Amino acid sequence: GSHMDDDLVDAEGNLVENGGTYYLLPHIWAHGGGIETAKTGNEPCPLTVVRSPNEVSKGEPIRISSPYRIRFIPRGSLVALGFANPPSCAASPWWTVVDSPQGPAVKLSQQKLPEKDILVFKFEKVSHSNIHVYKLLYCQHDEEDVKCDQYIGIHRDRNGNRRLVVTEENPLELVLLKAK
Amino acid sequence: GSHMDDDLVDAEGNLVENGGTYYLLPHIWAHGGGIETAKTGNEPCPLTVVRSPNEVSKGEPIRISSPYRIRFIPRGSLVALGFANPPSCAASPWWTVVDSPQGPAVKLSQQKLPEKDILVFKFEKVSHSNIHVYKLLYCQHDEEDVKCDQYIGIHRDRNGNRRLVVTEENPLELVLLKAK
Ligand SMILES: [Cl-]
Ligand SMILES: [Cl-]
Repeated sequence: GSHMDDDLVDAEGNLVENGGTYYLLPHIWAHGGGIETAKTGNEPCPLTVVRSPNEVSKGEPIRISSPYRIRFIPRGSLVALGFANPPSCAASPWWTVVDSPQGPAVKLSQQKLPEKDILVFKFEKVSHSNIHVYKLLYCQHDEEDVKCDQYIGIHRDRNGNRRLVVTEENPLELVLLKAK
Repeated sequence: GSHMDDDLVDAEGNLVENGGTYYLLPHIWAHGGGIETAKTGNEPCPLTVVRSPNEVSKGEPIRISSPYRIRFIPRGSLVALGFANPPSCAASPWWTVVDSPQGPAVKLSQQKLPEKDILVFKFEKVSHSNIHVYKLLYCQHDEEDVKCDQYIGIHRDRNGNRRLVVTEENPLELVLLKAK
């Protein structure tokens, strides 16, 4: 069963488009907003991917991209995630996971990255009727194959920056909203 | 060693207030939403305490009451738990653990319960970080010196209801969010 039911769908009931721009909206009980950036510690600019604490904000427009020449994004297929309008200090728009003092965290980079470093995300369906909710998987470089066994979660820090990090116990759930 | 945090702490890091309203929510977002009622079996009304399946819902406002003439709830203290807005058919807002073929379950009652029947709950703190997480125990005691080890957990029934029951499966690990 291939199924059209396998492609990602946005909050409006429309197929998620490769290269399209979307807002990533946490689907959990804690109030807040979409995903955006923030400057933490060292960083000379916002290189830390975080969930907005503001509730009226849908966060930053984000591109969901598959290198392959497909119009729609199938679940379980690898994708790169990035900001369509990243901080002037970021080399590229793409998110990447780097081990931080607090553990594997989602950040932007000041140096261009190879394909293998950005194609590390995958959306996993959470069963709901009428709506489409997903969990976000992270898949390190298991050499040549792929290996999605870790999820992305939120780790509130000292200042209250809701940082996106790799979590083994508490994954985020998200809905995708087409950024017009 | 002491340090106030030997009084129950809410989600916002502030001490829990006796007789105040709170939302009992899962530390793990994917587990669902807040606590509410459901009509199960031959119940003529919502007398079964359950966790909401909607991850985004905070559920029912719940009052945490200590039987003492105090303002803040001391850890290790017995508390009564009740819905501030209970179903009309309910004699009182207070939860009680009633035995049943499936085992002991958390229910509301159409008849008034004696203090000894509602003063049976205790919150047990599981460590980690700054956000306080607590397991929930059912304790039927009096004059000893032993750690109560009967926890309340989730058991999903044939119809999907996520019933709160005394069990070792799906132990509840809650955060207490102050309502308003
Ligand atoms: Cl959050
Ligand atoms: Cl839980």
